[PDB]
Amino acid sequence: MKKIAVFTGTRAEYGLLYWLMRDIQQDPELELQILATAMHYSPEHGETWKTIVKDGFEITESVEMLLSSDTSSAVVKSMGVGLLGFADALKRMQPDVLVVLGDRFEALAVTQAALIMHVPVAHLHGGEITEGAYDESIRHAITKMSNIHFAAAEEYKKRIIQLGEQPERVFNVGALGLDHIQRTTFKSISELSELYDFDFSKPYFLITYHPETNLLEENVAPLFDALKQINDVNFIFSYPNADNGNTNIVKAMLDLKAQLPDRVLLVKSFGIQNYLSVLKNALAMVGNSSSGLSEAPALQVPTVNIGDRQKGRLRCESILDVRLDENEIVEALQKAINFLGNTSQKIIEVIKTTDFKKKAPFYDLL
Amino acid sequence: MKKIAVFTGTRAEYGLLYWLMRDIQQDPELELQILATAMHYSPEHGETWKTIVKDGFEITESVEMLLSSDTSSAVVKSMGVGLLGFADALKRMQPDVLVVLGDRFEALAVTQAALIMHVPVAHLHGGEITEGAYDESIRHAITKMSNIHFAAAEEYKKRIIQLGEQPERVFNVGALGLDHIQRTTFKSISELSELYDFDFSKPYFLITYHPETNLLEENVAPLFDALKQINDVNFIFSYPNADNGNTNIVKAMLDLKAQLPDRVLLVKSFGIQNYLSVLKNALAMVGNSSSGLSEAPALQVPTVNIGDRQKGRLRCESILDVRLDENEIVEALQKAINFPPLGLGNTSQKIIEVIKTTDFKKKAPFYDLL
Ligand SMILES: [Li+]
Ligand SMILES: [Li+]
Repeated sequence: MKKIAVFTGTRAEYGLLYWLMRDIQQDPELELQILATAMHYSPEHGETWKTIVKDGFEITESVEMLLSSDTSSAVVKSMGVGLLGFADALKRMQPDVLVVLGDRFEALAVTQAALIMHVPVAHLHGGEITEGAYDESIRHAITKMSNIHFAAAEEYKKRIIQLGEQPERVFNVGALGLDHIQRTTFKSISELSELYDFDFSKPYFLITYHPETNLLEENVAPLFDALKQINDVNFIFSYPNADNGNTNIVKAMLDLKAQLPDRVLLVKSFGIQNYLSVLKNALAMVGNSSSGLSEAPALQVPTVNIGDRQKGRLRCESILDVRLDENEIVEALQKAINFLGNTSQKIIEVIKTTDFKKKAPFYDLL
Repeated sequence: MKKIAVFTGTRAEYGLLYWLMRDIQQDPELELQILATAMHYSPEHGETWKTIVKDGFEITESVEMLLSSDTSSAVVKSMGVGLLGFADALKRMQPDVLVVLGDRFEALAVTQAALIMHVPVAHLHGGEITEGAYDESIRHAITKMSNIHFAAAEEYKKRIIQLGEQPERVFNVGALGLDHIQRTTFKSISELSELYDFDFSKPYFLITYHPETNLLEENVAPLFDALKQINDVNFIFSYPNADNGNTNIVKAMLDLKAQLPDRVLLVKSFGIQNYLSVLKNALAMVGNSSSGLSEAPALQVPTVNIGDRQKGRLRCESILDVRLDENEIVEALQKAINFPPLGLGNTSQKIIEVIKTTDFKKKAPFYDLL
């Protein structure tokens, strides 16, 4: 029986992975393993490992790794703690494949761990471009260390091939997180209001702003000063991720809460069912998260995308791109006030029927 | 003033980097820093960090990291110890540039540390192909996390560009290690004969067969049988480096020395200047060393490469590959006795020229081929 290990280091990536994990678990010919780490064990990010367990999954191996110091040197140390724990976790699990989604620093660490230990990596969401984050270069490094590739669009598949991956190892299966659109039940406004003790019947923005890590001196005051200028709208926040630079954003969020206690809801981390439900009923998805470029258009919610963290990803008409600039942000906010489904199944099929035990040779473009 | 930090994890890669380090040290507008780690602190290799200091360099930061173990799990642990140490080393050094060569796992670790910490990485020898366990993948991951790229040949530069690096960040400068050919004062036959008590004036082969770790059950019978048949030739060589199966070569050579004591010379470690001097006057370089695919061509000395340890390296006129097959080898030896792409050895100065005149503080945008 094939042991498919799924890596997860953040609530949001766990949300994207959910239906693959559920289907592997339900499949009698496959044994799900889970390696959970990074933000799932940090109290500052909600201790979201508890959500994995409550959803009915068994965490095969957990590795706590994040240092609390908010610095780039501490991020590198965290990656080192991660490698030290992954060494023993992968030794014990002995997975037949490790599924790795995305582009975060903990994903880079587990991928090179798996490579060194000859565990084949299946990589989801390669081939994409996010110029303003060091996730950009991480993503392509993870591609180069992975044996098989599940891309979300033909453009992205083509880039993975340009990177020198064999065409027969690259699969355009779509965006796995978008299977939630068909398979997950959404909560109503009344249910959200009871759950968060907050009136979701009043218009609101959903805001997620993460550190833009290639930006030298990030000052997020233009965003919060912009929000303070909008009247008769509530502000619902999720917390920034664990990249260096995030405590500055948390401070700004707490300050806004203190100034507007009845108009601000700070949620360390929504379950992705609740998250998608809150997103669906928002005036707009504000900030610089990838959900603004995927889930928000898919739910027909406008996106106010700020800065360069998402720069290079495919665009569409509902995306308002603006600089980290108070006047540009205010005006985009006002604009928003005034105006297929079987990816999991496809991935499992490929994994069941494809030999990707050995990294294929480099693919030169003739 | 600009702080150029050079990373080194092995004696061999230090030797390749040597003349770039000398030139940075000599240059009054460049401050050399050195981050030494990994195999330089291993007792089985004789603590080669001391060679760096004796060669006249100052080690700015040292990071012990390698675990005493042969497991792949312990390699991953070693890499984690490396990252923990590199975090504080880079924090203290405040390099304007980190120079990183090749594809070892400690080089992957320091490159991602520098990426996260916004230290621009200059990568040497990207775009090359050599199938080991995973050495190829690592090399390309390092490329993707580096800001500027110093390739040894045009085909390698073209592959780096295919990997999505901007053409204006990729430079064919040749192989830095070949600066040793251009800058060495070679020992003469007489000086070599006196130093090693052996007559170099008579024809000889310099072989270098390293323990080909991939070819397990390593039977070098067609290797040495292929040399006892060649008449009127002496056999000179150093020791094969420490891999999984060097004692099968330590004795396969010692076999031939007790058999032909005044026809075979076994050598300590030459050191680069004496090595190139011995190489320069050899009939041909045989074996599977990387020397065979760069240093011997640069000295107009024919090469007979054995096995596939050097597979993927660019071939040219001077080179003739053979199987580990007794007959195919001898045919190469016998009238190999009849007889530019990696540059001539000015690579260090080309690199420094580019570094002084190019802005590479940020990673350039991904380059889509049209
Ligand atoms: Li299953
Ligand atoms: Li200097």
